[PDB]
Amino acid sequence: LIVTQTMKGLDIQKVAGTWYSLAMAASDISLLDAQSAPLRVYVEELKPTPEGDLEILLQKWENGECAQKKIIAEKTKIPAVFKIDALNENKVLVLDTDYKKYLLFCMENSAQSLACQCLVRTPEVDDEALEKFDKALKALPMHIRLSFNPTQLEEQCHI
Amino acid sequence: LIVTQTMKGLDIQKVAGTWYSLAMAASDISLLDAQSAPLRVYVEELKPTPEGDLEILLQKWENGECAQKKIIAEKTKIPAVFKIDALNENKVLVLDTDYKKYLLFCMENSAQSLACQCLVRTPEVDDEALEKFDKALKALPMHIRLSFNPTQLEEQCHI
Ligand SMILES: CCCCNc1ccc(C(=O)OCCN(C)C)cc1
Ligand SMILES: CCCCNc1ccc(C(=O)OCCN(C)C)cc1
Repeated sequence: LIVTQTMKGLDIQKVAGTWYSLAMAASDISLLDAQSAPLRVYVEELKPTPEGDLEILLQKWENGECAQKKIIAEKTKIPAVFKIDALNENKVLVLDTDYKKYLLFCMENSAQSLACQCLVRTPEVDDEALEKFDKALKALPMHIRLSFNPTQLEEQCHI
Repeated sequence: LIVTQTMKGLDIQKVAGTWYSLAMAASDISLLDAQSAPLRVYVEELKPTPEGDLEILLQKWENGECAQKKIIAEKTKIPAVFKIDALNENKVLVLDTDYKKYLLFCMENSAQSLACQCLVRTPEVDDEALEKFDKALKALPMHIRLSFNPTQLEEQCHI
């Protein structure tokens, strides 16, 4: 209920597969500043379950190393909106996707912390996907933005 | 010779005084990511010498603490262009300023490392100064952008 762009007509099954975290942004610098910042997460693959939950594979820098992680985001009554079981509840929103090239999502908590990423299908700089991302962000109050080049995208934890 | 926007008609004497580093961007993430990143520098005051050199007072996080620093940027034959005596030579460029509200500058080295800041006169979020900054940046290949809120701007090293 900060983010108010969601994608109409979302077919979750078609976001399945390989993704690249091409750009990220967050509402506070410390959500992304360091390599082990809480929301510095690199997406690897999306696996929707037949029941419509979303399994997420990614990487994080945690213990001085690049570690694998698996998250499950459970479906809500809103197709573009999912829920992650954390200590405090955390909504995931799909803002926009064309399935075959890019996907924009944000994660936020119910009571002013927010992070969004531009996911792309391949290790290339997609200018217009980043345009769509920047348009979606201009509303939101972001204070850090990160972008990765094709070299880093082919590296674990984008080193 | 990456940055090709400079300000025509620059009167260096009139940038004198109090500035706030409202936003920064850099060509590589590690130039700004951590609190002690090499180019995470917060500008405090500009002091042009009568001879047209530029003294710069600022703060940096260095030794686990917010430390004062003084730099002098020496004039060149180009009024919007200055030079800092480092190990390797480092050009400072004034892209644009209206003297009384904002100033945009970049620093770069002669052989693909680059950082730019939006300096403002007061601890307020100046939307159009940030617009001008974002327009100036769209050309350049930046990969990290940081923005500070009025609270942090009134704090040493923007904590
Ligand atoms: C279309 C859905 C893409 C969403 N991908 C996501 C990626 C990461 C997260 C997420 O919550 O990661 C941060 C928590 N880590 C540190 C345990 C949540 C969703
Ligand atoms: C209009 C001129 C404003 C320029 N202000 C500047 C601020 C900082 C620097 C600069 O070089 O700072 C980084 C080097 N530190 C870590 C020793 C260079 C110029």
